[PDB]
Amino acid sequence: AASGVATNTPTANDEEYITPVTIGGTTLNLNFDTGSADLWVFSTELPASQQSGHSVYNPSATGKELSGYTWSISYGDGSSASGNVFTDSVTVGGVTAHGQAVQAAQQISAQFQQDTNNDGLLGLAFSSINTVQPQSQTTFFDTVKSSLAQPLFAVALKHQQPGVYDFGFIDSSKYTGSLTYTGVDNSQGFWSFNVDSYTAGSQSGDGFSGIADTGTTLLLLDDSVVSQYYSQVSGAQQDSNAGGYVFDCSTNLPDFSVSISGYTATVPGSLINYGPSGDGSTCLGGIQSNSGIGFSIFGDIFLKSQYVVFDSDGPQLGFAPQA
Amino acid sequence: AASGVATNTPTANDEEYITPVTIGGTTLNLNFDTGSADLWVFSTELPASQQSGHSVYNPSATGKELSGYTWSISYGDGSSASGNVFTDSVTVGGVTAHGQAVQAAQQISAQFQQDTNNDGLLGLAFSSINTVQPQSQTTFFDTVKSSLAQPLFAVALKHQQPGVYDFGFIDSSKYTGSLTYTGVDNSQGFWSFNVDSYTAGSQSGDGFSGIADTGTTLLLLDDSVVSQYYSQVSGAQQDSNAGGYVFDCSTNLPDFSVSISGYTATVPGSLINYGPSGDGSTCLGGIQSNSGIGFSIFGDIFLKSQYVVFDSDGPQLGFAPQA
Ligand SMILES: COC(=O)[C@H](Cc1ccccc1)OP(=O)([O-])[C@@H]1Cc2ccc3cccc(c3c2)CC(=O)N[C@@H](C(C)C)C(=O)N1
Ligand SMILES: COC(=O)[C@H](Cc1ccccc1)OP(=O)([O-])[C@@H]1Cc2ccc3cccc(c3c2)CC(=O)N[C@@H](C(C)C)C(=O)N1
Ligand SMILES: *[C@H]1O[C@H](CO)[C@@H](O)[C@H](O)[C@@H]1O
Ligand SMILES: *[C@H]1O[C@H](CO)[C@@H](O)[C@H](O)[C@@H]1O
Ligand SMILES: *[C@H]1O[C@H](CO)[C@@H](O)[C@H](O)[C@@H]1O
Ligand SMILES: *[C@H]1O[C@H](CO)[C@@H](O)[C@H](O)[C@@H]1O
Repeated sequence: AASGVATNTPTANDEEYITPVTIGGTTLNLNFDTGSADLWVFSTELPASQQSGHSVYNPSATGKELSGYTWSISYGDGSSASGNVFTDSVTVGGVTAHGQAVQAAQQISAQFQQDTNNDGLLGLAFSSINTVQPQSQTTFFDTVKSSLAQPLFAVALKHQQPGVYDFGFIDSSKYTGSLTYTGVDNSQGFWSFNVDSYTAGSQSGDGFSGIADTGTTLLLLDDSVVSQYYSQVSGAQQDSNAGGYVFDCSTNLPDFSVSISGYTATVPGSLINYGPSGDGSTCLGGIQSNSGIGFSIFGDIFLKSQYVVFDSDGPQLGFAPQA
Repeated sequence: AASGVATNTPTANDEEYITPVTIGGTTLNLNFDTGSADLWVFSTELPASQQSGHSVYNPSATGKELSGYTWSISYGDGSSASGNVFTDSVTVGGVTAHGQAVQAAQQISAQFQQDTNNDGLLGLAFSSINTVQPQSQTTFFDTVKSSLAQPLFAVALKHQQPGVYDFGFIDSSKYTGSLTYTGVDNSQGFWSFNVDSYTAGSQSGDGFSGIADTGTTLLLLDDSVVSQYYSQVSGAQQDSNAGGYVFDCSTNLPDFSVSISGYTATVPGSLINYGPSGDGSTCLGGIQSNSGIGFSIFGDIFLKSQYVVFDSDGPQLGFAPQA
């Protein structure tokens, strides 16, 4: 049976985490995203000017084209990308998926062009939400899942240090104590789970649902919860240039936690100071608005505090404090 | 319980069929498409120049916005469209879906801009393939299905005459004899069914699968089957300007049939003469290539010969010769 450890590395301020992936023999630095079921890459089909500053997939040499197939993704921030599809060999952490669908980019919007830190995204959400037309494809994980020793992956994202994606086994040295599991609702293709309550500093409130999403930088919560959190942060104010609420970098931030199946997942206030806001001399808050969507996005700020097991058996998520 | 009859009308040469749909009180002429799960419309969010020659949805007056939601579709011909989403009242054949998701167009490609015959598409495929992000929406049919007298719809497309979409009941006067049912595989979100064999004129061959797709003008089959068909048509030759194989308009075309669960669905040769090719003095063939996709597209050319029941119970498709 297979397993492997793929090492991830955060970019500045942990805006994203990149992990190398060898496709048809070329290694690309991809953003692993548990909130997406697409594996899309910068490719030789983009205009040459858009290829600059990236490693790019060249399908002509090794890929098998799925003639007539397309893909396209659109985000609420206004970003988008689209293209065609080839199958190829895709290796992550020493685990190879043969015949894996690779969505080659033909078009990408400004946000993607501007980020030279990654060459695309590798999706780890459920395959039911893969965007390939006319017949959807399986994610890297779903492709290799039955070959793994256990049909799961796990992740340790860290603050300014390398982390791991463990495929096919659990590394118990990556957390303190025992894992606590909770059921996953995959009906929207996400690793969605329920929280029974939250505590934002001095205030506690009702539970809600959310999704474990490595592809989102911050922890996105309902506006009401965000307001209660920042009401406790002296001088906090919104700055749309920065991304939301910002505050003096020396501020002592409250912790934020959620109760999941009896386990308290605590994000220490230190991890809620994302870093320099990039708009003068303030720091950006790790907690921000989910913009009214009615469910929470447990992005990197939250994940940095935990080791999280994504188990297809259930399916279910396991959590414990990161060690 | 509800039911209703929506009348469809073919454009020139039956290139598509349009059916009126009232959205937030504005009536738009939509292309009903059993091969899509999206209900997308030209809207006031398009550039004004792109709105010309169309009726357009104005969400400001009646729609409820799903903030942060997007949609985007990409086709193998290179067409595409994308936008945002609102829920609104959508009435088809006197049957109203309250709170139906309406995908307002913000961007549309040339093929859509150029066709002033429709104001968008109303999808009737399974909701599992709806493209709305971050949470997919239900089609008009899935929205109203449990309110209907029976959870099915049926369609009679005709050559140069008005036809119907029957919602919630079967009109037995629309076909000869009794319906024959066959099981549907909805795993790719399509009304996919199996054929046991086909007969292209003087040649018969092995079975295959395909999808009942009102949104495709022609009958698309494997290249091998297309070649065998046209090998029997004197003077047939491909013309990429026209869309594929063309031939003298007076040619006597062979029939084409498929065996489905013991019922023979025959498309008479008369219906295989699509019409003027629009490239000099030849006519376009109703049968063309599926471009290597490995499954057949039972588009309008085929559907014009049958009455077809799309029954969610099973699910299953019923067929009989159109009356
Ligand atoms: C449809 O599912 C998504 O798009 C999934 C899950 C989701 C669902 C709803 C709300 C938010 C997230 O997002 P994702 O694939 O992880 C998606 C990945 C992604 C795509 C383009 C981006 C462009 C600029 C910046 C970021 C991007 C991230 C950083 C960022 O965290 N952006 C968030 C937004 C929400 C601040 C984001 O769009 N993240
Ligand atoms: C993902 O599902 C589709 O796109 C579904 C089903 C499908 C699947 C695979 C092959 C063909 C069809 O197609 P549809 O929604 O019915 C889709 C609807 C559609 C969309 C844009 C179009 C632009 C120009 C011309 C047509 C269009 C039809 C006429 C035409 O028949 N076009 C075919 C091609 C195939 C000749 C077509 O793209 N049709
Ligand atoms: C992950 O687990 C597999 C199977 O148990 C090992 O073979 C592999 O080397 C790694 O430790
Ligand atoms: C990626 O790199 C890390 C850190 O060197 C290793 O621990 C991991 O196994 C993988 O090689
Ligand atoms: C369709 O069927 C319904 C329910 O049987 C009728 O009420 C309707 O008027 C139409 O004939
Ligand atoms: C659409 O129009 C047809 C033809 O007039 C009717 O038969 C149908 O019931 C609907 O009104």
